[PDB]
Amino acid sequence: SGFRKMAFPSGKVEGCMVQVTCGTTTLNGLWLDDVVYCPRHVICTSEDMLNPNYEDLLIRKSNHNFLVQAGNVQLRVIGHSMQNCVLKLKVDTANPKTPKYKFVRIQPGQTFSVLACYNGSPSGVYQCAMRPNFTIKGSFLNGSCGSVGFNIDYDCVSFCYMHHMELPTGVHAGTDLEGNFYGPFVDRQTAQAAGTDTTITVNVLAWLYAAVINGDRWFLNRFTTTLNDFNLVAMKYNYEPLTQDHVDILGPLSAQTGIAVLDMCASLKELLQNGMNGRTILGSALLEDEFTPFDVVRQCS
Amino acid sequence: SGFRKMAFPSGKVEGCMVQVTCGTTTLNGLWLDDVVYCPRHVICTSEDMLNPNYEDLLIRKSNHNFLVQAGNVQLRVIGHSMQNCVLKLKVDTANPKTPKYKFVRIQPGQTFSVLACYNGSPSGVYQCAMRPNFTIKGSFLNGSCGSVGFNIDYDCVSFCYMHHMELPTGVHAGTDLEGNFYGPFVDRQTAQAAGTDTTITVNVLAWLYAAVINGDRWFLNRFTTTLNDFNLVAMKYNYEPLTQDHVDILGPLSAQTGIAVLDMCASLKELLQNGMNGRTILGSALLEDEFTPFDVVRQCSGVTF
Ligand SMILES: O=C(Nc1cncc2c1CNCC2)[C@@H]1CCOc2ccc(Cl)cc21
Ligand SMILES: O=C(Nc1cncc2c1CNCC2)[C@@H]1CCOc2ccc(Cl)cc21
Ligand SMILES: [Cl-]
Repeated sequence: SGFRKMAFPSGKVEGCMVQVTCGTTTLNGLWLDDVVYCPRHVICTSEDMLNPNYEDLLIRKSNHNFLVQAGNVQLRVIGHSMQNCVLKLKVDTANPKTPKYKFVRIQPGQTFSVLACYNGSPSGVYQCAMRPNFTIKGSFLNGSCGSVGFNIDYDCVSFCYMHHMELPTGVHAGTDLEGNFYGPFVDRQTAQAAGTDTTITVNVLAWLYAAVINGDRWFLNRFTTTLNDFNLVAMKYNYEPLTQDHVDILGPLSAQTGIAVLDMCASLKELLQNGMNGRTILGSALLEDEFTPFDVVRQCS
Repeated sequence: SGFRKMAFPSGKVEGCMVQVTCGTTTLNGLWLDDVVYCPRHVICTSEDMLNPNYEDLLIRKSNHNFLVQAGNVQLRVIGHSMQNCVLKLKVDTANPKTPKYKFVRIQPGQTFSVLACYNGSPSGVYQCAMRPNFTIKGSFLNGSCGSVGFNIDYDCVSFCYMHHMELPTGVHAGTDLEGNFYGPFVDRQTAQAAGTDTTITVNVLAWLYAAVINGDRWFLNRFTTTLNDFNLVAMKYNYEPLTQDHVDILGPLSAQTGIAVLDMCASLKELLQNGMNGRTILGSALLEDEFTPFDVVRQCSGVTF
């Protein structure tokens, strides 16, 4: 019993974190096999950040301009290339702690663990979700760039996020490990803003199923709803539309608890209307949206 | 910016988790140097649990009755002894991944990271606090016994918790690594219950300072209070008393934000007496008490391990 915001054990990723320095800028890199991945903005000064021409700035760098530190050992950079917004530094030593890994680009609503790092040293681990507006509500300070997000279903680390920037509202933007940003963000200090965010409906439903599995039923009701009427109500509270894919994904949890997906949608509609009336659900006074249906099944089973 | 419930990086602990089997029971063990630590109830059948005589049950076991698996490698048990509610299995191989470590017993209100494990394999990491009623609000399923809680102080892992039991309300009970239970619990299948819990006041104040550091100030007010008047309110709302030690510990956060501890107490007093009025603090509609003052400073200043 119990339901916590749970991160994957970070050990496999901790053994990949390195410090990357270029000039006066220091951030984190991810060392996998003989390559260190890091944000390409490590080659910029604060001045270069408004309209950097990364191809032009990079062509001027030599391998010895990149200082990579793995623990108390300097790694020798022997090549470099840019892939989208990520810099790939070829080093002369393969990371002996390289886990079984893959690069995966996630969709909004998906969750992952973040291993926040500073100076190539891990500081903490926490659980995030890719918001519908393509930002993450992380906890990152200056020096955290290059920290990564990942999942470890099985013993294979699926890297899905590399941290690049903090937006004015204090939320975070980054790329997948191929250097493609999530959302319409650019690695420039030009005016950028997070779009209006919405609640991840399918995840709230998953968390309500987690609450039912854990013995909480106070929010259930005798009603059901059509998917279209649910979406008309959902959107008035800034909830994401629930698609037939989301209804299908919730199938297993629905079968396990005996509560049809559209029956749980009717509970959610009532919670949006009424609030919790001084009650909590799984220790929360707000509807939680950073647990996916997959997370709920993994944690409760 | 941002403020998350953050656990310590678990790698140093992951390299210590092993699977311990005794008869039909499989649970987790902690392998440090040449010893595997695990709950002494691993030797009990469900019937033994009703009223166990652990010394009597243990004397009947041989070293070969304990099967210890570290990854895909079987460790050889060469001795066994009990220390309070923990079983210590001497193995013939020292764990080469043994980190710098200590065994520490924490106080209620202290937070720690839990590495939940099943079959000697780490499954997840989460942060929690030792409640004032000595339980933890964990997330544990069957097979999770022997999972451990820890903190990291510089390069040293301080192991503070080993999981043993789930109480009827779904909260958890365990021991320190010397096998002493936190709370008035016993490792026996007999009627036990979590006592009435209270809120960890010093931690709520620390989290209010974290909210201020992160740009949330709506709850601040022009008022201050005395420590005695604050404690009279805190007692009324099932909050733990705030001591001068707690006030001293909050000193740094008080100096950084410009909000004196008793000035923040006046904000808390008003929050208790009037609620949040539809507002949230750091994305929460409840006052969060599972961040210590040290956790707040560590997260808002970026300490690494
Ligand atoms: O945001 C950035 N880094 C950073 C990362 N995470 C947390 C925080 C910060 C900044 N200070 C608050 C906390 C840098 C700074 C300049 O502006 C840009 C613009 C574009 C890019 Cl790709 C990166 C950056
Ligand atoms: O509580 C126990 N273990 C367990 C551990 N964590 C989570 C869960 C469980 C049980 N099923 C729900 C989830 C065992 C079961 C029998 O009763 C006792 C009695 C005493 C002791 Cl020390 C241990 C136990
Ligand atoms: Cl995805």
